Amino acid sequence: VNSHLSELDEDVFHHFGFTTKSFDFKEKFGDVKFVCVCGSSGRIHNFAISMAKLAGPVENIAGSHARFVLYKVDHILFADHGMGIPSALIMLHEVTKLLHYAGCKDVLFIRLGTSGGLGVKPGTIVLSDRCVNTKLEPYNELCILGKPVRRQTIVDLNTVNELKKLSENLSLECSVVVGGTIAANDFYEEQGRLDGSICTFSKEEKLAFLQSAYEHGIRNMEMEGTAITSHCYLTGHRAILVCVTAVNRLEGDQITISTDEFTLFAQRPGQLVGEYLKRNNGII
Amino acid sequence: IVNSHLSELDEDVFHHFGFTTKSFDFKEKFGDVKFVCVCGSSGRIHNFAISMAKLAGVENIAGSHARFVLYKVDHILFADHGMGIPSALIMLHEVTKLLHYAGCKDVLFIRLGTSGGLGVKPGTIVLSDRCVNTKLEPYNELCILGKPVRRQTIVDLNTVNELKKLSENLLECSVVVGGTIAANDFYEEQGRLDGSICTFSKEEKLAFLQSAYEHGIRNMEMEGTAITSHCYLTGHRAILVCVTAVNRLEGDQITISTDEFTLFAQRPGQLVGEYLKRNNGI
Ligand SMILES: Cc1c[nH]c(=O)[nH]c1=O
Ligand SMILES: Cc1c[nH]c(=O)[nH]c1=O
Repeated sequence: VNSHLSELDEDVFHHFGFTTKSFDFKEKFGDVKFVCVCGSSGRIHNFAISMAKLAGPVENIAGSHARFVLYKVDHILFADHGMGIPSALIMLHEVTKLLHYAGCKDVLFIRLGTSGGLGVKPGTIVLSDRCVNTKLEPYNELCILGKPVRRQTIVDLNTVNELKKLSENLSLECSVVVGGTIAANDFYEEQGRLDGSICTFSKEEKLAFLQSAYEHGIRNMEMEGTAITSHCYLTGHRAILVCVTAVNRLEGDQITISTDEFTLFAQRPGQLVGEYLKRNNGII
Repeated sequence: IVNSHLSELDEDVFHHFGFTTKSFDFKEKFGDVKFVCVCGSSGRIHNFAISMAKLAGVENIAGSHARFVLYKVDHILFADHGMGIPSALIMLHEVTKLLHYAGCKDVLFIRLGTSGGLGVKPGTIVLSDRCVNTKLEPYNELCILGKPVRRQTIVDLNTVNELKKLSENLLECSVVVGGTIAANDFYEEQGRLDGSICTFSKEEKLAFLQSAYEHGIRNMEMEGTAITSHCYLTGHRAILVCVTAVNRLEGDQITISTDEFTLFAQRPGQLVGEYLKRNNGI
């Protein structure tokens, strides 16, 4: 626990647009044991109402001019985190502080994102069994006061296993695969795309990178994994990634699937996790 | 200077903007663009476009379910970039590809963001004369194909000088020209003690922020090094015009009200808007 939080009479959650004085956190959020997050505010809101209908209109808890949205259904908190580790870390710091003030222990963070697939069919759900950087290292890197810091990523494998076994008892119109996940600090160059505004490498060099990743167990590629699975473990919580793929990066770079098909693909992680939450006291 | 792989594509999908090269006639529709104004909020960047439009003589060009928004007022483009370098780089890659397809050359990018101030009053407009990382290095760091890559940051100092002179002829707040730190986190990397995790003392914190100030740093945000390194590499120009919402030499919390934050956040727009008016922006 950060000692300095006690010094504050009031703690302002700038990006969520509320403070500790806005409501009683223990009474408001104390029952929360699941936190579901994704890059889109619209999609996470769409997953939220889905859970609410299963449980029994979901209203935004966050402020009007806030950067992020915040929803609650029974023991589940819903929030968006934008794109990239820095933005995710903003969400992570303020949500985990929220859990602290609320008296929430051993909460499971679940990221429901989209990703580029490696050697898998588009629309495939990938359960990360590890989150690594572009060098396939199981760490998130930070620079604190100008000093280099590394924090190892820890995926909740027991929950991953339960999710995999659940998918076998379900009839989802897609595959559920357990495999590693690369987090990158860019959508184009760092992910080895050839169709960025800048490209300093060849197709051959690209495939050598992606193929090597695939043969190392990597099945998808996104932009927040290493932050989430490092931060939560360090704050006494658990984290998993449940991401659908929108393209097979071993074949292409472009997102060629239609807007409708993408929406349907993006809704697939919610199908699995939503059933998981229903069966694991996420909702009543 | 030009990524050759682009020509190999029959159609280019701007995934995060929700359109393609077959959506419009890029040379015809955007060929005139000489300005691109960006910030982290879609709501704010739209309002600034609305303010520019009324000043000129706004509808979203981006897709309905797209990550970013896109507006165009005369020779100016408007788009959001979310928060942080990776999010900015997504905006930067797809916008600069748009410009490439449109035949736009030597475009000035203008980031109108918010920031934490150093040694300056809250509400101060800081004109970046340099953008550096947390180690005060004028570079953006990337890991491309698992390999370390460094790209130097270059601010359009000529435009910066002109902006300062313009502000002197307009401005209740101060307009300061100083260095700007880009950080990959709002809390720990920015030396805040009020994050969920804190591994340093205030003595080490003060030493860090004070040693930044005396090095000419006046504010701190999260996208600078990305923008001022990417645009130069793509043959374009970039500046940062960011308001401060707190004096980090005094505290970490954003204690000002939402209304006051909104007023502060609209201040860069006020200065930039006039500049654009007097430099054939509208
Ligand atoms: C489809 C996709 C989503 N997010 C990523 O980071 N990469 C991708 O390829
Ligand atoms: C107010 C503020 C905005 N953006 C930042 O990156 N830091 C800050 O302190």
